[PDB]
Amino acid sequence: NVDVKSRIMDQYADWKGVRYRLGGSTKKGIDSSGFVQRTFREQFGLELPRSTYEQQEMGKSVSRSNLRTGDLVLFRAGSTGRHVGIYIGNNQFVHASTSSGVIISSMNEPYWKKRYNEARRVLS
Repeated sequence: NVDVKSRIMDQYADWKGVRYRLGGSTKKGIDSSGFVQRTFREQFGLELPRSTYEQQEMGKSVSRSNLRTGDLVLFRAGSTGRHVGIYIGNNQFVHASTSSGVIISSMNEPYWKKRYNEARRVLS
């Protein structure tokens, strides 16, 4: 009974442009795993682990061709080499980017295309 796309965009609209901060988890500064953890807690009542390393072990893996809104997409980015976002369809994803804060990006940007690693499904 959940409009998943609407709820993810609700979170994004509440967090748009919040600055990136490695280890942060407030609107004063948040990182990529932090934003994903907070989204799924507040919008879907799910408790993901805190770190990107643990988040890529959650749920089940999905191929890039089978991506669905709400899947986690993972890239080789940021100072830890592990960077996570939330797929929202149309080849787009929301994430706390290291350079620009919470933003929408596209899987088809060369920067992200060449850094894409894998994806996880945590929503039924």
